[PDB]
Amino acid sequence: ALSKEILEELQLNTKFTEEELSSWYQSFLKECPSGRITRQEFQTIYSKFFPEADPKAYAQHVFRSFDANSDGTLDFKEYVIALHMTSAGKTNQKLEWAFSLYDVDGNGTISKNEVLEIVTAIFKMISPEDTKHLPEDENTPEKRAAKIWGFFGKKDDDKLTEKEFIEGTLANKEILRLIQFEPQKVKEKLKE
Ligand SMILES: [Ca+2]
Ligand code: NA
Repeated sequence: ALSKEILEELQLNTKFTEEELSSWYQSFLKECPSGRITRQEFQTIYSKFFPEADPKAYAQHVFRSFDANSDGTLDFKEYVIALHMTSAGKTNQKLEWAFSLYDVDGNGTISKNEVLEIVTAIFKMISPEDTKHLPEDENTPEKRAAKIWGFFGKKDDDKLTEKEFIEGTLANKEILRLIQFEPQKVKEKLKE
């Protein structure tokens, strides 16, 4: 079963009860009997549930951000939190995690190329139809990433720190809009 400690972390990021999480876990074990889900299996979830998208890159990056020990798997806890990160809960409490998403190589700072990589992965989550609710100045990943880097006041070779990333995503709501990683929130912003 689930340790009381894991259950304690799964309510900072979910609102399911202990019994509910345990039932999901039992079902998880039938499909993933090692208690681990691989990157390809995780990607398959996203490919299935985002049919209008090309979600492979996005799902790979989300997976990476949660594979804390880099063993190529997520355990149940990490998988539950990952799904919730992409799909549930309020945005502002996710900003620290978002730093780990954007810091692709895990070296502790974000580079311009890393912003482009993640912006591109998220951009591919936008449907064909919604891709024309895109303003001209924001209609390619290159343009969106360029704007983000500009809002951070950065030169090409500069490194963006965690301190600055959190400040900017809290304070500048245009940075927030552009770095947004939940596909439904990206979609709703494009329409609204
Ligand atoms: Ca980095
Ligand atoms: Na892992």
